[PDB]
Parts: sequence; structure tokens; C-alpha cells
Amino acid sequence: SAMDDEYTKLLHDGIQPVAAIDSNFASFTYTPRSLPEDDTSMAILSMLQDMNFINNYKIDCPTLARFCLMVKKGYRDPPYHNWMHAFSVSHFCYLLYKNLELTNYLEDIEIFALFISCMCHDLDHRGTNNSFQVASKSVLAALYSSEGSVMERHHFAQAIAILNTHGCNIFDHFSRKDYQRMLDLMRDIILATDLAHHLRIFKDLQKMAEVGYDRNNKQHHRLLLCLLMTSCDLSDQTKGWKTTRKIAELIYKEFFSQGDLEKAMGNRPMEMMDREKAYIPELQISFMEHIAMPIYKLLQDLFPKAAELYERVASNREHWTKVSHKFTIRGLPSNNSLDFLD
Ligand SMILES: Cc1cc([C@@H]2CN(C(=O)c3ccc(F)c(Cl)c3)CC(F)(F)C2)n2ncnc2n1
Ligand SMILES: [Mg+2]
Ligand SMILES: [Zn+2]
Repeated sequence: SAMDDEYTKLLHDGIQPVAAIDSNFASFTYTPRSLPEDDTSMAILSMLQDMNFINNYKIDCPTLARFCLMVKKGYRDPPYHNWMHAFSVSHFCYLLYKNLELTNYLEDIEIFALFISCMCHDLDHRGTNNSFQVASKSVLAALYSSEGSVMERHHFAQAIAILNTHGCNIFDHFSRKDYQRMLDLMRDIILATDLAHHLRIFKDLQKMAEVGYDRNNKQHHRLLLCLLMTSCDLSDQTKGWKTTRKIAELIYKEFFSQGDLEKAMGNRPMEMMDREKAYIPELQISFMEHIAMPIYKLLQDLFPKAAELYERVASNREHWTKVSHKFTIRGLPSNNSLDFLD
């Protein structure tokens, strides 16, 4: 059994120091997709140890090894929504902790919940969005369509199922109230990964950033948790252009596969999921300007040590406009043929 021997080494060999993963591992310029996937469950353990969550919460090391592997194996392999997405979303969360002094804004448990939520937040993604679940009358829609945030409810429920698999409940020693609190946090944080929820609360995040964050305001804690989670989720866009170019290819590969399925069901896909209508520079610039850039500008307004992130997102947004001409075929295709016109 494969998870068996991976669990054995991950448990008995010990936790590698975070600096022995990469000497810039804790830096905003690091690209965690560079880490071989075979190294990521150990990196997860290193970060959890480096943030002192293992010690502070007395996590059982056998239980935690089993947890991290179950979570890794709970992801499928679509182009974007796979375990390396969840790993790099988790890594950004760690970066926020190492760079933004989160302990002056959030309780220890909420910071713990964010990280765990990041590992869990796309569990069992099938490469399709919420509209498709309803359109295709999928089992998930039959469970959750009346509540909304179908996939994100499924992600949460998958995280609970992992917690309810014997030997995997890293929380099962918590006080009854702390346990309820952590699962409640995880619900709130995963559900915030629905961009429809982010977009619903944007004015409140705006309003919170303008008056200033009130450490004593419980609703500010929730709002801030949702913004940090979204910032982890879109964090691919805060790295160099090449990362974002590769990530754009993964996303559009995923969307266009969904759009192909929708056409094979008689539905006109969204322009962004239809490979015969999607103009990728247009869409990316729209996504960066209307969604990506405002999230990091809000992150910057709350944490000034986060300016570099927003400036990265803005740089990448402007590189899309620069390379947009390259989607126009000049001269002949490199094979010298115009057969593609027929
Ligand atoms: C890090 C990152 C993440 C996402 C997406 C954004 N998402 C959307 O629904 C979406 C909404 C409006 C858009 F204009 C587009 Cl293009 C997509 C949800 C998702 F697919 F899960 C991840 N993108 N998309 C393009 N570059 C991205 N970079
Ligand atoms: Mg998601
Ligand atoms: Zn995600």
C-alpha cells in the first residue's frame, strides 16, 4: 500500500526544518509549485511545526501524518483544482503568518483554522463550477443546490469526513467548545472560497478597511478571515509572470473541458469556458482588474507589509495587456498553411 509507507516515513523520520525545504521558503517571492509534489506533505508538517500549531495544540503526530495524507489523497487531478493548488494556497497562508503578524489581528485558533481550511478548501473538486453541478443535476447539487455554494459545501463536508475517519481527527482531543469552534471556523472559511460570497461581502470588507480593523470586533475577525482565505486562494497571481501564465493555462484548460461537457449537453457555456469564444487576455485582464487586484488592494490597506503583493498583481495585469497582441496571428501560422481556415 502506497499511503502506508508514505505515512511510515512521514511519521517516524521526523519533521524537516522549513529552511531545509528551500532557503526562501518563507518569502513572498517563493513559488511553492516549485516543490516536487512528493515533498509537499512533509512541507505541510514543517509549516504546521514552524507556526507552533503542533506544540500549541498538542497535535498527535500519528494522527496528523494520517490527516495530511488523507487530505492530499482527497484531491483529484484536474488541471488547476488539484492537491498542488491546495498546497500552494496553504503555503501562502503560512507566508501571511510569517510576514504579516497575524497574531495582532486573529486568535490562535482562527489562524489554525485558516491554514487547515486552506489544505481542505477544494477537496474532491471535479474540475467543474457550481453552475455546472446544478446544470448537470449532479449528486452534489441534489445535496446542496438549495443552500448554494455547492462545491464549497462539498469541500467542507469532505474535510469533515476526513476528520471522522478513524485515526485522522487531529482535533479529537480539543475541548468540546474548541472543537465546535474549529469546525465552525472551517465551515466559514471554506464557504468564503466561493467568489460569489467574496463578491457579496466586498463592501463590508471595504467598510472594515476604511474605519480600520477592530481587534475586539467579532465581525471584523470573520470578514478578515474571509479576505485572507480569498488572498490565499488567488495567491498564484502574486508571483512572477511565468507562474501566472502557467496558472492561466491550467485554469483555461479546466474551464474549456467543462465548456466542452456543457456543449455535449446542449448548453451555451460561459464565454470564459467556451474555447471558441474565450479571448484569454481580455478575460485575464478583466479577472485581474475586477477581482484579483481589488482583493490585494484591500489586503494592502489592512497590512501595509502587503503592498508588494498588490504591486505584483498589478504588474501581472499589465503584462497581459502587453502580450495581448500575440494572440493575433501575424503573417502565416508557423507551418506556412492556411488549412486552419477550413
Ligand atoms: C489564481 C487564479 C484563480 C482563478 C479562478 C477564478 N475563478 C472564476 O470563477 C473566474 C471568475 C472570473 C473570471 F474572469 C475568471 Cl477568468 C475566472 C474561480 C476559479 F476558477 F476557481 C479560480 N483565475 N482565473 C483566472 N486567473 C486566475 N487565477
Ligand atoms: Mg474552490
Ligand atoms: Zn481553491
